[PDB]
Amino acid sequence: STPADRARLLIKKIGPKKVSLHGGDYERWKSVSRVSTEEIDVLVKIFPNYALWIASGSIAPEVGQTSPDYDEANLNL
Amino acid sequence: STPADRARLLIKKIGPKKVSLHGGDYERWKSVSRVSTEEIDVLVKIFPNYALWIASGSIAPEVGQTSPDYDEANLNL
Repeated sequence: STPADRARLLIKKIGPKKVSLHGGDYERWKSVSRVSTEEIDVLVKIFPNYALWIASGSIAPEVGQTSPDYDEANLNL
Repeated sequence: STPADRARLLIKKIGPKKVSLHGGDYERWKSVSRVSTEEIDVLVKIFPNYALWIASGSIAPEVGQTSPDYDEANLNL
């Protein structure tokens, strides 16, 4: 996986409300769902806990850095 | 600062050798020094310890995530 793949996965999950609250352009967002640095900035704003995962594919819950799958998996635990 | 600003700072520091060893295109790299997702992938490959900082501006040395200034500041310590 690449930073673009992981960003795109998150982007597919977000709708216009969260995008616009964090300063992104939805019409670009909609078609991206290629990925730009702008989209990474907005994603980090929406999900500060996903910064490390977007960039590297790694997590570090020790410091609050997780993933969408980790957070879902960690709900009922 | 944005992810692009922090990537650009690193990009200015790297030359053709490290870029090409990690799969980037230097001619694009040279002019970037706007930033693309591709450049983030290569930067994370060159500096896996800078993934969190590029994406968010935060560090987490607890898990090996630092910054160029942190690493320099932590040399003689």
